[PDB]
Amino acid sequence: MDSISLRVALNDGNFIPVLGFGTTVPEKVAKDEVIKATKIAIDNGFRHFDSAYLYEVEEEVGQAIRSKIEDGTVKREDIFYTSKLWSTFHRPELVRTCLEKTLKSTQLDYVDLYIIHFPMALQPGDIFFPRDEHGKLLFETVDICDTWEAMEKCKDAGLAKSIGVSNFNCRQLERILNKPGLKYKPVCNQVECHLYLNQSKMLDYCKSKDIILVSYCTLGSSRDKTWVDQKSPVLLDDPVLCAIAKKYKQTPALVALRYQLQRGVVPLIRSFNAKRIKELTQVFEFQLASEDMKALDGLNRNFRYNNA
Repeated sequence: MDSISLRVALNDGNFIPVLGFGTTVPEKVAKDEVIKATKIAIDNGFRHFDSAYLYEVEEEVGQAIRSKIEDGTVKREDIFYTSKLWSTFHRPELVRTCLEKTLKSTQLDYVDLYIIHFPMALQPGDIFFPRDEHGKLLFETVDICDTWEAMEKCKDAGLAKSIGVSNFNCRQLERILNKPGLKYKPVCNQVECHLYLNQSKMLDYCKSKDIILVSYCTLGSSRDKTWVDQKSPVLLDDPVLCAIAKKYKQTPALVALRYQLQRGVVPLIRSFNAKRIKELTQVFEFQLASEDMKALDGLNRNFRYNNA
Protein backbone atom coordinates (compact mmCIF):
# COMPACT_ATOMS: atom_id res chain seq x y z
CA MET A 1 0.00 0.00 0.00
CA ASP A 2 1.78 3.05 -1.00
CA SER A 3 4.54 4.55 0.77
CA ILE A 4 7.38 6.94 -0.46
CA SER A 5 6.36 9.91 1.93
CA LEU A 6 8.24 10.48 5.21
CA ARG A 7 5.92 8.69 7.83
CA VAL A 8 3.51 5.64 8.28
CA ALA A 9 0.76 4.06 10.42
CA LEU A 10 1.89 1.34 12.75
CA ASN A 11 -0.68 -0.63 14.76
CA ASP A 12 -0.33 1.21 17.93
CA GLY A 13 -1.43 4.44 16.23
CA ASN A 14 2.37 5.34 16.38
CA PHE A 15 4.19 6.43 13.17
CA ILE A 16 7.42 5.02 11.78
CA PRO A 17 9.63 6.98 9.25
CA VAL A 18 9.46 5.06 5.88
CA LEU A 19 13.17 4.68 4.98
CA GLY A 20 15.61 3.66 7.67
CA PHE A 21 19.30 3.15 8.40
CA GLY A 22 21.18 0.14 10.04
CA THR A 23 24.52 -0.16 12.08
CA THR A 24 27.17 -3.13 12.25
CA VAL A 25 30.67 -4.60 11.13
CA PRO A 26 32.58 -1.97 9.10
CA GLU A 27 35.04 -0.51 6.58
CA LYS A 28 38.79 -1.04 7.35
CA VAL A 29 39.58 2.49 6.08
CA ALA A 30 38.28 5.01 8.69
CA LYS A 31 37.24 1.94 10.94
CA ASP A 32 34.87 2.05 14.13
CA GLU A 33 34.27 5.70 14.89
CA VAL A 34 30.53 4.94 13.94
CA ILE A 35 29.34 8.09 15.76
CA LYS A 36 30.56 10.04 12.65
CA ALA A 37 28.62 7.91 10.19
CA THR A 38 25.40 8.21 12.25
CA LYS A 39 26.17 11.98 12.23
CA ILE A 40 26.17 12.05 8.34
CA ALA A 41 22.79 10.29 8.73
CA ILE A 42 20.64 12.69 11.00
CA ASP A 43 22.24 15.70 9.36
CA ASN A 44 20.28 14.48 6.29
CA GLY A 45 16.81 13.87 7.56
CA PHE A 46 17.58 10.31 8.64
CA ARG A 47 15.60 9.87 11.80
CA HIS A 48 14.84 6.16 12.21
CA PHE A 49 17.86 4.02 13.16
CA ASP A 50 18.18 0.25 13.79
CA SER A 51 20.56 -1.41 16.21
CA ALA A 52 20.86 -4.46 18.51
CA TYR A 53 22.38 -5.74 21.70
CA LEU A 54 24.46 -8.18 19.69
CA TYR A 55 26.19 -5.88 17.14
CA GLU A 56 26.41 -3.25 19.82
CA VAL A 57 26.90 0.21 18.48
CA GLU A 58 24.40 1.55 21.12
CA GLU A 59 26.95 3.26 23.49
CA GLU A 60 28.48 5.19 20.50
CA VAL A 61 25.25 5.45 18.26
CA GLY A 62 23.13 6.55 21.18
CA GLN A 63 25.72 9.25 21.74
CA ALA A 64 25.64 10.76 18.15
CA ILE A 65 21.77 10.94 18.46
CA ARG A 66 22.48 12.43 21.92
CA SER A 67 24.64 15.02 20.30
CA LYS A 68 22.10 16.23 17.69
CA ILE A 69 19.71 16.85 20.57
CA GLU A 70 22.41 19.33 21.51
CA ASP A 71 23.24 20.98 18.01
CA GLY A 72 19.63 21.80 17.80
CA THR A 73 18.93 19.59 14.88
CA VAL A 74 16.73 16.97 16.62
CA LYS A 75 14.11 17.14 19.28
CA ARG A 76 13.45 13.47 20.54
CA GLU A 77 9.88 13.02 19.17
CA ASP A 78 11.72 13.36 15.85
CA ILE A 79 13.98 10.19 16.57
CA PHE A 80 12.84 6.63 16.17
CA TYR A 81 15.17 3.90 17.47
CA THR A 82 14.95 0.06 17.01
CA SER A 83 16.93 -2.12 19.36
CA LYS A 84 16.52 -5.88 19.93
CA LEU A 85 16.13 -8.38 22.84
CA TRP A 86 18.67 -11.03 22.59
CA SER A 87 18.37 -14.83 22.32
CA THR A 88 20.17 -15.37 25.72
CA PHE A 89 17.99 -12.82 27.51
CA HIS A 90 14.87 -14.56 26.13
CA ARG A 91 14.02 -16.18 29.54
CA PRO A 92 10.89 -14.34 30.70
CA GLU A 93 11.67 -13.25 34.30
CA LEU A 94 14.63 -11.27 32.94
CA VAL A 95 13.65 -9.62 29.52
CA ARG A 96 13.62 -6.09 30.89
CA THR A 97 17.31 -6.27 31.86
CA CYS A 98 18.26 -6.29 28.11
CA LEU A 99 16.02 -3.27 27.70
CA GLU A 100 17.68 -1.32 30.60
CA LYS A 101 21.09 -2.59 29.52
CA THR A 102 19.91 -1.17 26.06
CA LEU A 103 18.69 2.19 27.47
CA LYS A 104 21.58 3.11 29.99
CA SER A 105 24.10 2.40 27.30
CA THR A 106 22.21 4.56 24.67
CA GLN A 107 21.71 7.52 27.12
CA LEU A 108 18.48 7.87 25.29
CA ASP A 109 15.33 8.33 27.38
CA TYR A 110 13.62 5.02 26.19
CA VAL A 111 13.29 3.21 22.91
CA ASP A 112 10.77 3.53 20.20
CA LEU A 113 10.65 -0.14 19.21
CA TYR A 114 11.98 -3.25 20.84
CA ILE A 115 11.81 -6.47 18.84
CA ILE A 116 12.15 -10.19 19.15
CA HIS A 117 15.47 -10.75 17.36
CA PHE A 118 15.10 -14.54 17.24
CA PRO A 119 12.94 -17.46 18.39
CA MET A 120 16.41 -19.10 18.81
CA ALA A 121 16.97 -18.75 22.56
CA LEU A 122 20.27 -19.79 24.20
CA GLN A 123 21.11 -19.79 27.97
CA PRO A 124 21.68 -16.56 30.09
CA GLY A 125 25.20 -15.35 30.42
CA ASP A 126 28.17 -13.27 29.47
CA ILE A 127 29.03 -14.85 25.97
CA PHE A 128 26.35 -13.96 23.48
CA PHE A 129 26.68 -17.36 21.63
CA PRO A 130 27.61 -20.04 24.20
CA ARG A 131 28.44 -23.16 22.12
CA ASP A 132 28.09 -26.19 24.36
CA GLU A 133 31.89 -26.32 24.80
CA HIS A 134 31.60 -27.34 21.04
CA GLY A 135 29.08 -28.65 18.55
CA LYS A 136 26.26 -26.23 18.37
CA LEU A 137 24.98 -24.03 21.24
CA LEU A 138 23.58 -24.75 24.50
CA PHE A 139 19.91 -23.63 23.80
CA GLU A 140 17.16 -23.71 26.58
CA THR A 141 13.32 -23.88 26.21
CA VAL A 142 11.71 -20.69 26.97
CA ASP A 143 8.50 -19.87 24.98
CA ILE A 144 7.87 -17.49 22.12
CA CYS A 145 4.33 -16.38 23.44
CA ASP A 146 5.97 -15.89 26.75
CA THR A 147 8.69 -13.64 25.59
CA TRP A 148 5.92 -11.69 23.81
CA GLU A 149 3.88 -11.54 27.15
CA ALA A 150 7.29 -10.32 28.54
CA MET A 151 7.58 -7.71 25.71
CA GLU A 152 4.11 -6.02 26.00
CA LYS A 153 4.62 -5.53 29.76
CA CYS A 154 7.47 -3.12 29.05
CA LYS A 155 5.36 -0.82 26.69
CA ASP A 156 2.66 -0.75 29.24
CA ALA A 157 5.69 0.02 31.59
CA GLY A 158 6.65 3.15 29.57
CA LEU A 159 10.16 1.80 28.86
CA ALA A 160 9.88 1.26 25.03
CA LYS A 161 7.24 3.08 22.89
CA SER A 162 6.12 0.01 20.85
CA ILE A 163 6.96 -3.67 20.41
CA GLY A 164 7.52 -5.98 17.30
CA VAL A 165 9.07 -9.31 16.06
CA SER A 166 12.03 -10.28 13.69
CA ASN A 167 12.98 -13.30 11.61
CA PHE A 168 9.61 -14.84 12.26
CA ASN A 169 7.77 -16.53 9.48
CA CYS A 170 4.12 -17.12 8.97
CA ARG A 171 4.21 -20.08 11.47
CA GLN A 172 6.03 -18.32 14.42
CA LEU A 173 4.05 -15.16 13.44
CA GLU A 174 0.58 -16.52 13.54
CA ARG A 175 1.33 -18.06 16.90
CA ILE A 176 2.36 -14.68 18.58
CA LEU A 177 -0.89 -13.28 17.39
CA ASN A 178 -3.03 -16.36 18.28
CA LYS A 179 -1.93 -16.83 21.98
CA PRO A 180 -4.27 -16.54 25.06
CA GLY A 181 -4.81 -12.97 26.23
CA LEU A 182 -2.54 -11.05 23.84
CA LYS A 183 -2.57 -7.24 24.51
CA TYR A 184 -0.18 -5.11 22.35
CA LYS A 185 0.01 -6.74 18.88
CA PRO A 186 3.08 -6.84 16.61
CA VAL A 187 4.15 -3.95 14.45
CA CYS A 188 7.16 -4.93 12.24
CA ASN A 189 8.81 -8.02 11.09
CA GLN A 190 12.34 -7.22 10.20
CA VAL A 191 12.99 -10.10 7.89
CA GLU A 192 15.46 -9.78 4.99
CA CYS A 193 13.92 -8.88 1.68
CA HIS A 194 15.21 -7.38 -1.61
CA LEU A 195 14.96 -8.23 -5.42
CA TYR A 196 16.34 -11.80 -5.13
CA LEU A 197 14.26 -12.94 -2.09
CA ASN A 198 11.44 -10.30 -2.03
CA GLN A 199 8.76 -12.14 -0.15
CA SER A 200 5.69 -11.69 -2.14
CA LYS A 201 4.25 -14.36 0.29
CA MET A 202 5.25 -12.51 3.43
CA LEU A 203 3.84 -9.32 1.96
CA ASP A 204 0.53 -10.98 1.12
CA TYR A 205 0.37 -12.14 4.80
CA CYS A 206 2.12 -9.45 7.02
CA LYS A 207 -0.21 -6.95 5.68
CA SER A 208 -3.24 -9.18 6.41
CA LYS A 209 -2.30 -8.80 10.12
CA ASP A 210 -1.17 -5.16 9.87
CA ILE A 211 2.45 -6.26 10.35
CA ILE A 212 4.81 -3.79 8.65
CA LEU A 213 7.63 -5.58 6.79
CA VAL A 214 10.68 -3.65 7.54
CA SER A 215 13.64 -5.11 5.55
CA TYR A 216 17.49 -5.51 5.85
CA CYS A 217 19.89 -6.32 2.94
CA THR A 218 17.58 -4.43 0.67
CA LEU A 219 20.58 -3.11 -1.45
CA GLY A 220 22.26 -6.58 -1.23
CA SER A 221 25.22 -5.47 0.99
CA SER A 222 27.86 -7.30 -1.22
CA ARG A 223 30.98 -5.55 0.28
CA ASP A 224 32.89 -8.23 2.20
CA LYS A 225 29.71 -9.98 3.53
CA THR A 226 30.74 -12.66 6.05
CA TRP A 227 28.63 -15.47 4.48
CA VAL A 228 29.94 -15.44 0.88
CA ASP A 229 30.57 -18.93 -0.45
CA GLN A 230 28.86 -19.13 -3.86
CA LYS A 231 31.16 -17.90 -6.58
CA SER A 232 28.33 -16.16 -8.47
CA PRO A 233 25.39 -13.76 -7.75
CA VAL A 234 26.28 -10.04 -7.11
CA LEU A 235 22.78 -8.49 -7.43
CA LEU A 236 23.56 -4.66 -7.48
CA ASP A 237 25.53 -5.44 -10.61
CA ASP A 238 22.73 -7.68 -12.02
CA PRO A 239 21.69 -7.47 -15.73
CA VAL A 240 18.03 -6.13 -15.53
CA LEU A 241 18.83 -4.03 -12.47
CA CYS A 242 21.75 -2.26 -14.25
CA ALA A 243 19.46 -1.69 -17.31
CA ILE A 244 16.31 -0.12 -15.66
CA ALA A 245 18.58 2.06 -13.58
CA LYS A 246 19.81 3.66 -16.86
CA LYS A 247 16.31 3.65 -18.41
CA TYR A 248 15.71 5.93 -15.30
CA LYS A 249 19.21 7.26 -14.73
CA GLN A 250 21.64 6.27 -12.00
CA THR A 251 23.21 2.93 -11.00
CA PRO A 252 21.06 0.20 -9.34
CA ALA A 253 21.12 1.03 -5.61
CA LEU A 254 18.41 3.59 -6.03
CA VAL A 255 16.26 1.16 -8.00
CA ALA A 256 16.98 -1.53 -5.23
CA LEU A 257 15.52 0.95 -2.79
CA ARG A 258 12.82 2.36 -5.01
CA TYR A 259 11.05 -0.92 -5.69
CA GLN A 260 10.79 -2.00 -2.05
CA LEU A 261 9.63 1.47 -0.98
CA GLN A 262 7.15 1.41 -3.83
CA ARG A 263 5.78 -2.05 -2.68
CA GLY A 264 5.10 -0.41 0.70
CA VAL A 265 7.91 -1.86 2.73
CA VAL A 266 10.18 0.06 5.21
CA PRO A 267 13.84 -0.53 4.20
CA LEU A 268 17.05 -0.30 6.10
CA ILE A 269 20.14 1.03 4.43
CA ARG A 270 23.58 0.53 6.04
CA SER A 271 26.57 2.69 4.95
CA PHE A 272 29.47 4.58 6.58
CA ASN A 273 30.58 6.24 3.28
CA ALA A 274 28.83 9.63 3.08
CA LYS A 275 28.55 9.13 -0.73
CA ARG A 276 26.28 6.12 -0.70
CA ILE A 277 24.04 7.51 2.09
CA LYS A 278 23.55 10.62 -0.23
CA GLU A 279 22.58 8.82 -3.46
CA LEU A 280 19.89 7.34 -1.23
CA THR A 281 18.17 10.58 -0.24
CA GLN A 282 17.48 10.69 -4.01
CA VAL A 283 15.23 7.56 -3.69
CA PHE A 284 12.20 9.98 -3.84
CA GLU A 285 13.28 11.99 -7.01
CA PHE A 286 12.48 8.84 -9.19
CA GLN A 287 9.31 6.97 -10.18
CA LEU A 288 8.45 3.33 -11.20
CA ALA A 289 6.16 2.15 -14.03
CA SER A 290 4.14 -1.08 -13.46
CA GLU A 291 5.58 -2.96 -16.44
CA ASP A 292 8.95 -2.29 -14.90
CA MET A 293 7.79 -3.07 -11.38
CA LYS A 294 6.87 -6.50 -12.82
CA ALA A 295 10.24 -6.67 -14.70
CA LEU A 296 11.67 -6.11 -11.17
CA ASP A 297 9.10 -8.26 -9.31
CA GLY A 298 10.76 -11.03 -11.39
CA LEU A 299 14.55 -11.05 -10.42
CA ASN A 300 14.08 -13.32 -7.37
CA ARG A 301 15.92 -16.61 -6.89
CA ASN A 302 14.77 -17.18 -3.36
CA PHE A 303 18.47 -17.23 -2.08
CA ARG A 304 18.69 -15.89 1.39
CA TYR A 305 22.06 -14.05 1.21
CA ASN A 306 22.17 -14.23 5.11
CA ASN A 307 21.68 -17.61 6.74
CA ALA A 308 21.04 -19.10 10.08
